[PDB]
Amino acid sequence: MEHVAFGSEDIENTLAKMDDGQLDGLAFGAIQLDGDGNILQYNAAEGDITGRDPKQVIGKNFFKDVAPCTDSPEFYGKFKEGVASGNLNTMFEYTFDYQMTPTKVKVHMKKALSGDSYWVFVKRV
Ligand SMILES: *C(=O)/C=C/c1ccc(O)cc1
Repeated sequence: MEHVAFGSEDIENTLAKMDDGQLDGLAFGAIQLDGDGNILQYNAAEGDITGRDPKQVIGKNFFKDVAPCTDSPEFYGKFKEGVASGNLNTMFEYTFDYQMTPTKVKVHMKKALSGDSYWVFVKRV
């Protein structure tokens, strides 16, 4: 594995510029989105939680295409407010339920260190 804990205070420094292969070594799901919600990175742990194939979802829009159940004030709303402000660091539980067995997760969205990039970290609860 890669030795990084969900919710660590400096997680954006540790994961910075991690390539796809190292991201697959994390204990929790990790998605990287651009400012519009398009998927830039998506690791194996997340695919194990949600059933999505990490290589097929890259390039899709998370909120419009892959995860409509997050198209809501409580998830996408928080994401888009953080993007617009250039600051994002929010943790909350949520239920993923689009075309899947409803799965309760803890979500941590945090602005990446690099440019037009935002992390969505996920673990089961
Ligand atoms: C609800 O539509 C959520 C769907 C979803 C969440 C997270 C993923 O990695 C994939 C699909």
